[PDB]
Amino acid sequence: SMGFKVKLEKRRNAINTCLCIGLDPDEKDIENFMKNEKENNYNNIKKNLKEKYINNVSIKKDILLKAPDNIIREEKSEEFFYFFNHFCFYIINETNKYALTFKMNFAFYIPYGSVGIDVLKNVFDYLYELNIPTILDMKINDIGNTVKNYRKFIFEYLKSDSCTVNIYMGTNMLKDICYDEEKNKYYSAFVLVKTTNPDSAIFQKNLSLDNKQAYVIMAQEALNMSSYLNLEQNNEFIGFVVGANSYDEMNYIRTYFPNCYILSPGIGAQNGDLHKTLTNGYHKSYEKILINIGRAITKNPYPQKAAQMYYDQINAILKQNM
Amino acid sequence: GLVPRGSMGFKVKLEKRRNAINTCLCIGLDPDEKDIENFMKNEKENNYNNIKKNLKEKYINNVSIKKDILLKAPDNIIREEKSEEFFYFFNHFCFYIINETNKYALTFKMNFAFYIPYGSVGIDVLKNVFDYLYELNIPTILDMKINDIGNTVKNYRKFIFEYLKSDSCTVNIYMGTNMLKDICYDEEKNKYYSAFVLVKTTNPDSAIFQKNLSLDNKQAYVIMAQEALNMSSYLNLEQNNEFIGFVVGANSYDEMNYIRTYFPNCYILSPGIGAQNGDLHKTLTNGYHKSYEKILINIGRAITKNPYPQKAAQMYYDQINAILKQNM
Ligand SMILES: Nc1c(F)c(=O)[nH]c(=O)n1[C@@H]1O[C@H](COP(=O)(O)O)[C@@H](O)[C@H]1O
Ligand SMILES: Nc1c(F)c(=O)[nH]c(=O)n1[C@@H]1O[C@H](COP(=O)(O)O)[C@@H](O)[C@H]1O
Repeated sequence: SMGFKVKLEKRRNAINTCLCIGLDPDEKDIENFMKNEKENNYNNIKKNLKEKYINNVSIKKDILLKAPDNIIREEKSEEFFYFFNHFCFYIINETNKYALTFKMNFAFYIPYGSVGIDVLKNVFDYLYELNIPTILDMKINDIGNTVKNYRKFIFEYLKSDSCTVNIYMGTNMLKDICYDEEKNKYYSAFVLVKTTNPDSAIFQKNLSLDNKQAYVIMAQEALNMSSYLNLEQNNEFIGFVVGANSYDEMNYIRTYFPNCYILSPGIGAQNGDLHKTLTNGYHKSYEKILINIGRAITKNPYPQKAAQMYYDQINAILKQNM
Repeated sequence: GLVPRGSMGFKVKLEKRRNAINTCLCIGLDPDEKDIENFMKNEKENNYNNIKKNLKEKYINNVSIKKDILLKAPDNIIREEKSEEFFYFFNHFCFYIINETNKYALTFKMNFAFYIPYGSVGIDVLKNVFDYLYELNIPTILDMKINDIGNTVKNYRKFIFEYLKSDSCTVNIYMGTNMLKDICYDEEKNKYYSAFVLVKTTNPDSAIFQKNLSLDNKQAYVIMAQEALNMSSYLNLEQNNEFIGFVVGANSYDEMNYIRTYFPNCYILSPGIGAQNGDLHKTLTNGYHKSYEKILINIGRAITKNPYPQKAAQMYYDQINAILKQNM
């Protein structure tokens, strides 16, 4: 209805942050949650069961509402599903008051087969009920006919607000990701521009055209396609993934595309510098500089307090910049 | 001298299959919603001829997910298992294509995008398709074009190579070539795996980055091919009977010629024949290698949307083989 641009602006006004909470639970995370709950009389699962919107998830809700001691003896084949989903609900419940957006990386939800995709659907359902803007980090790329399937999965099935896209194959893929001609629907995406892996320079900086590094060429082509699609008129956008640890490029991108939406992962687990990243990418509409924090919250044993201190530190830095 | 099904590296598996059936046809299995619905319609209209044939195949008993449902009478599904109907007809469409066409296929390539848009149900189908192909011992590619940082991509490695037991996958290395360390190698288990990295793709605007970007008069696609091979060497893949090869579009005749000229012994996967209208003669000629498992020609919709996929697959197999014989 409102469109992602508007969702972001309105939630920014309500919670006054640009923290994007990453929800990438790994097998160890799920196993640790199960073990801790088991040894703590399921105190967090019990809290989960008291939240109202658990009642609105799509898949196997009745299983999720069962008492953990009954799951383990009467629905044991659903034990992994139940604890994985409950870990996600627990992180969301503990941290959502500090989050402008949640980003879920698809890779974490696929490796067990179908079960994690049901979890992923329920996570999207839950965030939707909470009116929290969402990003599916799936780095999708293919030819037009094929990518329409991702459009359906991400924007119709999950009802995500946005996704990440790798446009190395070409930009025209965005016509079949960010736009549905038959339905007249428009969607938002962040394209990979400068990534956090240690060898990201190999293609992103070392290749060039004219006198511009590849990452600039790619940012500019993504913006040309946004214009072509008239996304911003429809309250949607194509934005950029720029690594936290990539200060020069962040500085360059914010200077040269002054009003672009940036998503910046790499603080916490990957050691990026929060002050420098937020200052180089700063915009007064700070929804345009999403600071993603995943593992530094999810692998923190006190995730509410972890999210709070990122929120508070972001706030202090936002204030310094103005 | 004999190695059992599943106990050899992908280089050896491809080589043996290529010796067996003498082709480089790669059949693509990309079932769309219309395909599944049309299969269900056609089977309902013909008393489920093809499903009953799937049900007599021995290896259907060896698939992992919901065998109880898959092995039911189709009229029982429709009347008593309404919520499993889509799963059943989707999975049976895939088994039908496999059953009708496998004798002509050097490899099957499944594009992950077609298996995700309904949520979990298609991933169960996909897992059964991979289990089925593993039992048939047909070489497999999962076309997922994966890319992420190392910690995250490990999860795709587990899905593709442990859960699906795929032989290979497609990979976009624009983020960096170091992700390959976490895709083609598992340091915990000391296992090696094969992949095809995107080099030149078939989309109409593929030149915009792959050709326009360059370093010192070498275009991006050449740099990216070299970097991938550099990483294959470092990882010792070919000494472990695995490889990193290249996706080069059927319609990219000059780039195919360049790649085969400059990397004489590389493995090439080439989509774009059939529905995308690539030139098969030109593609095969420019990509030719006498070990023709090194020039896989993928055909998807031209087979899977034909009402007689066995005959369509035979026609492409025969056309390819005729062009292979011309080269020699
Ligand atoms: N999409 C990403 C990029 F393009 C990138 O350049 N670097 C990234 O880390 N991510 C993702 O951002 C998240 C980083 O999570 P955390 O380190 O735990 O805080 C993971 O989902 C990564 O896969
Ligand atoms: N992986 C691909 C590439 F890198 C590429 O450059 N072009 C492609 O078509 N594919 C895939 O190859 C198949 C083409 O299928 P068919 O057209 O029905 O014969 C689909 O899965 C495509 O997504």
